[PDB]
Amino acid sequence: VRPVVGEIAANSIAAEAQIAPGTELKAVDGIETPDWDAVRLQMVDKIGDESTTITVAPFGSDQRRDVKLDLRHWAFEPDKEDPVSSLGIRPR
Ligand code: NI
Repeated sequence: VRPVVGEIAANSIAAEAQIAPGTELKAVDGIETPDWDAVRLQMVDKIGDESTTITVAPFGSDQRRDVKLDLRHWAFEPDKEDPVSSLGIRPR
């Protein structure tokens, strides 16, 4: 169930934030995200914002990292597109 990254598009907003395949997204701006729909819901709420901070769990790591996404070049159409894709992420 948990939101675990499978691939990361080169040069994407996630690639620049150093998010790596097999990383799990634990929170978006301190709001826990137990699944991908919860990630999607939080990201939609960042429309218009310059940045958001994600807390991630690298693969098989116990360490948790806060990573800042730069959203100043971000656009997606919320009726037609998956926000998770628009960040460079392919779910596992
Ligand atoms: Ni805002």
